Amino acid sequence: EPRKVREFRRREQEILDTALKLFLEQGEDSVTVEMIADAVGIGKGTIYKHFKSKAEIYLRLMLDYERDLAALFHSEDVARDKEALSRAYFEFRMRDPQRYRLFDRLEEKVVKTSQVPEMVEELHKIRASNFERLTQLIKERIADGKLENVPPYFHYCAAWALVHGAVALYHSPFWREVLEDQEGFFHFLMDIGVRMGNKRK
Amino acid sequence: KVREFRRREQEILDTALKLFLEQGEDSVTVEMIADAVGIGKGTIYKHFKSKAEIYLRLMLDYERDLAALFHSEDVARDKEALSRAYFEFRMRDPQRYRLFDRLEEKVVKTSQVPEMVEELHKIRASNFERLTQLIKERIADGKLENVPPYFHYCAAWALVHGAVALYHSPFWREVLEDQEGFFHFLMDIGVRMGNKRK
Amino acid sequence: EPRKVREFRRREQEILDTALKLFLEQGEDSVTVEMIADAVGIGKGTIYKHFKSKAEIYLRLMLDYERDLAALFHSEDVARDKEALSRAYFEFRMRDPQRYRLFDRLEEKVVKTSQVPEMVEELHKIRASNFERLTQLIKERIADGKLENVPPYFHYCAAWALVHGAVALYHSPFWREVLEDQEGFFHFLMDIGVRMGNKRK
Amino acid sequence: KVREFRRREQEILDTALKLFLEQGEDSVTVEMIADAVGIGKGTIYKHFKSKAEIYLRLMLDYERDLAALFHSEDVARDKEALSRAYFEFRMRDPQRYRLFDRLEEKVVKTSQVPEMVEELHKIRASNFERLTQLIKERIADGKLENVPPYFHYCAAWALVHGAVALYHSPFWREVLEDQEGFFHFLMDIGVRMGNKRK
Amino acid sequence: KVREFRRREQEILDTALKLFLEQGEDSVTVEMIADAVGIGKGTIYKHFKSKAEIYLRLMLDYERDLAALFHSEDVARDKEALSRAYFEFRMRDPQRYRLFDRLEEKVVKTSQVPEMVEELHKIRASNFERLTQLIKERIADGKLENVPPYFHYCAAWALVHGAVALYHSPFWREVLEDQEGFFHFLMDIGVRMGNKRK
Amino acid sequence: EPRKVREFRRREQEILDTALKLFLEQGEDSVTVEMIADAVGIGKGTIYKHFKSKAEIYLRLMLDYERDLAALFHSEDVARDKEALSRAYFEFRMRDPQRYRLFDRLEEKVVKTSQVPEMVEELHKIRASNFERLTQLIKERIADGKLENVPPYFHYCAAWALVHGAVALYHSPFWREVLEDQEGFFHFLMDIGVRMGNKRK
DNA sequence: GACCGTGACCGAGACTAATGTCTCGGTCATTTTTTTGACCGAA
DNA sequence: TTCGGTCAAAAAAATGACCGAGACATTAGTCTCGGTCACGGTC
DNA sequence: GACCGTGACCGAGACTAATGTCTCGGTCATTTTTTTGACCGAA
DNA sequence: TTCGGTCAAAAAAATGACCGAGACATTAGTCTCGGTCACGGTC
Repeated sequence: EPRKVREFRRREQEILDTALKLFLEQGEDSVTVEMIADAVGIGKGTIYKHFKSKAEIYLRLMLDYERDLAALFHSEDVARDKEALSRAYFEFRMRDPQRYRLFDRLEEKVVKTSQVPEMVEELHKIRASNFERLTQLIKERIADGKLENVPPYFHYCAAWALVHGAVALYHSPFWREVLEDQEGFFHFLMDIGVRMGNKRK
Repeated sequence: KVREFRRREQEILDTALKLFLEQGEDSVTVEMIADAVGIGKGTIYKHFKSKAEIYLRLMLDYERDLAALFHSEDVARDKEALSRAYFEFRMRDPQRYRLFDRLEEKVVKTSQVPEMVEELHKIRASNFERLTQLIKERIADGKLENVPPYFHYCAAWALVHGAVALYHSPFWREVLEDQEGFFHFLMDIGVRMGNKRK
Repeated sequence: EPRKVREFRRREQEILDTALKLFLEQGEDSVTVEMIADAVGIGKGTIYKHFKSKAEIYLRLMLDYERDLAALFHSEDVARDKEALSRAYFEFRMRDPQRYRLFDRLEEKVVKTSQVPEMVEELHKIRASNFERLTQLIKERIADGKLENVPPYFHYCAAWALVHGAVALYHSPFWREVLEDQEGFFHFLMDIGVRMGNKRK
Repeated sequence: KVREFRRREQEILDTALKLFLEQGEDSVTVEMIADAVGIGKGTIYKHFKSKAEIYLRLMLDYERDLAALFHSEDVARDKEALSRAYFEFRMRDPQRYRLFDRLEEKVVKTSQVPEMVEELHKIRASNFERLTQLIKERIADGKLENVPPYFHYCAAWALVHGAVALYHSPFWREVLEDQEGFFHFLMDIGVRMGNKRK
Repeated sequence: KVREFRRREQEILDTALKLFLEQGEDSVTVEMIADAVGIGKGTIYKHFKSKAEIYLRLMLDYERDLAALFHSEDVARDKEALSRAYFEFRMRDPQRYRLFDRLEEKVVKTSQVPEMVEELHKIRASNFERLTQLIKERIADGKLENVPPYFHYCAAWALVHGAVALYHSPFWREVLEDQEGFFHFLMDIGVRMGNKRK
Repeated sequence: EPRKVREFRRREQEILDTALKLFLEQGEDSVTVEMIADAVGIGKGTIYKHFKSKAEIYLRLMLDYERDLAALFHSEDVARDKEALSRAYFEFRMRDPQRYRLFDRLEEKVVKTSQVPEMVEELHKIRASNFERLTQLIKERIADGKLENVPPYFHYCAAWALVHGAVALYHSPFWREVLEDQEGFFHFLMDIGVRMGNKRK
């Protein structure tokens, strides 16, 4: 058979790049979803033939956020042994931070609104499921003892606070510019991931 | 007149203190705010002199209690507790910052009193330097990393700025807040400050 | 709480609380109006537009003392335990022996001389009410069987006698300094005044 | 001879006693004294010095009967009898109590005749001595709770002061003038101050 | 539509490349190529009907790669390394070159679409003239032998064709079908040509 | 010397040389044996003496090839100088392309049929011995240092490609019309052939 | 006691008349494959 | 005044398929191969 | 050799006529002390 | 929506201040204190 498997795959890859080049600061509350259709490599048209104003594999682009997560989970690296997972998770999370800003536009218009319920309620469902899957690793970590033997939502909520703090940090009017020209913050990210909710004799 | 006014002013202090810890919502002007202690319209003016300048004086008296809790008079054993008690102050009664978020996004008319706001910003930087100076003391301890410690400032600042949204914006803490083992873990962080490596 | 609540209540309350310890120093002809006003932190026009002359002040003070003794009488409920009630009575009456001896002096000074007939009559009638209240307490004491079974005015007079003699004990030149601040013998007197009338089978 | 002078002195003393009980102490100079006695003016001064000597000799004879009272003769000396007799002698005749209370600050503490004053203080101390001796005699077999003796002293002090001042009240003495059952009540509960379970 | 067109064209080219490399040219036709294509025989027909549309397309693309190879970007271009890349571009995948010569001597005789062949010889002359100017450039500095350029043109074509015949001779093909050492040996000999004997 | 021996020798020689030219003209398949006989013009009974048939053609042509290689092996000079023999061999291999073409035709119809591929194995053994002598005098000159330290078969295949390139170029219907009257092109080819594979100081 | 080189005759790989079968898909037709722009609602 | 999420479709995109030309491969009369008995010369 | 108890006389702490000086601020007046509700603009 | 930041003021709030009553404290004639020479009785 022909690379029609590969052709739909590379549609999703060109769209991994297309939605990206839009959404480096665009979202949906910042760009009209049908005009996001207009805004891309293919016309608005094939974004309603292949898609429905980004939809048919933008639901999947958000699931591909959730999959760069759910495939980190089953990390293709043979190790997938310990904290290297949640570390790379945080690293993934804290990039093109308009990241939580884009999901904040989604929070404005579609998420708890469920304007695409086909996107966001399924997202809520199975991101809670996959949340409990990373939390299942972190149950393997509570088995490791490297992390505390307290509930796992303890450690999760600490991580959510820490990550949202990273995001909102790079939004502070002038209490971020001291940092914004500093990438010793990235060794600090290494130290965050290695040694938060962690062990210390 | 002398201790008359002192009792008056500490009454003012504790009044706004409790009232901004827990008393405020979508609020008509200080005919609701300072009428929380049943006063009137110009009773606000014997008192506070503001139909709606308490829609910043909430923040200003808050910032004054801030100014006070920036005590550099800790006895011994430098804790970073300028930082940690500031974080405590903010997050303890997390509904304190819920009410800050609320009343702010109710009343916030972009840029209130420039004069007060910028003197605030001034001394905020100054007490940021006092905070950073307790960090300088633990740099005298060699206990915190010798960096430009606006690093440390910002890091724990955001550690709590996210505690606010994890407690406010419905996500997962509000699902498992019923069990305040998580606030007990905030407390554990409160007590497990900078433990040496055994 | 509002405006003139504040002005009225603050002025009069601290006026009273100044004149109290002023009299505990010296007395009531020794201490006088201008002393009291100047000792507050304010002046005598607060006074002279609240109370002009000393008799009004004394009557205010004494019916305030009587309202304090009323709150003392108000033993709420629960069988109205009278042991600790008599205890509090003797303490409230004996503490600051300068205070009770001052009111005894003021009886002969302003009351027996009867400066202000109106508030004097008010005190007479409410004293009838308070004598009735203490009589009621004594009646329920005798009903309980603690006290000796006799009329109640017996024990009314006996309690007044013990209180007066005990404040005199903290006013004599002989054993005042031995007992004016000895909490041990103060409580001893309170026990003797609370363990009175008891049955002896 | 000796008995004639003795009875003359006793007549002068009781005459002046009734006078000072009736009239007073300051305006009652020797005028009323020798007007009532009348045996002879110089013949009255054959026996006494003035009003002041008569005051202090009355107090002397009072304390003489008191010293006659204090005694510990019985083998089975159950001290309830001496205790009740002391309570009676203290509380009986409240007019005598008011009298000597006036005479004290009139002539004693002024001490126009100080030898009798120091003898009064002497016999005060001696009555105190026998009282404490009696208290420890009671405590000997365990017949009281363990408290100081001066506790009981000042307790009886307040008791008798209350009694005399109550029967000298402005109004309630009008009610108690005919109440000897109240006196029996006073005696019973004055015998029953501060006791422990057997 | 458009990018769909790119898809079909590129797939058809690579498919026919593989098939022809294995089986020569009379064997391979529209249908082996359509099957390996998978997206059709009309995919072949409606784009490429005959068998030599493919050959002309292929060899003109090959010579366009040869022209991009002969870069005029570097004015002081390393002509020796460019000649190395030329020899490698033409010699690599030798069975590709034997396929090229097979189709060459086929359609030089048949010439299904002669106008494409007129264009081909014209554009070949154009590339050869650029090559010729570059031979003049590398003769001027004194690396090649000072003779007419087309001498070196025919010499390079002969050397590549002979190396291909070597990479299909039944004796030394297996000795040198993948001798990268001998491949670079051939390249350096063809590139160090015309150098004056020191 | 041998009157009759030389007679028969030159008879075979001239007959099969006439044949060589006949098949440079027409070919070896269409032309049969007594065609060669009537071409030469001797008693064809004498023609059939030679070997048997077209086998005569193939056989003695490979024999002439063998005798050329026999002359090519070794010459006479002090140290048996290398450049002269090398250049002469380069020339002769790059000489007379149609001769080599018809020899390829003979090779093809020798191994296609099964008359005598033994002469083909003889060609390969004389090839091997000539290559061995090539390596031998190459190393004789490298005694003082002549060619770089690469294999000898490297230079073998280099000269192979060179000779085939020359022959195929002068066979190419496009450029042969230009270079057919260019012996300067042959001189250039020889300069290329002698200046390859040599070491550099 | 031996042998070179050509005048007298006739039968078969191929050539030249007479025949026969391929090459893949070309020109067709079929289903079909990413590929606009409107076409409606939320905040 | 900020955007939020939906259907029919070309031009040819993906499966075949009668009927196409001019060219190998034999095979009879011969081409032109493929042969000799018999007749001339020398130690 | 000694001494108890009362008829004959006259001079002074206080009482009773005659006078004289306090108590603090009371009823006044002064300045005065936290104490509404409108009265305007921002975003 | 959705709030943001300003002046005159009572009722008496804070300083005095003539003119207030009925009560200690002496002091002359005496109250009534304060005294005796001189005259009666016993070992």
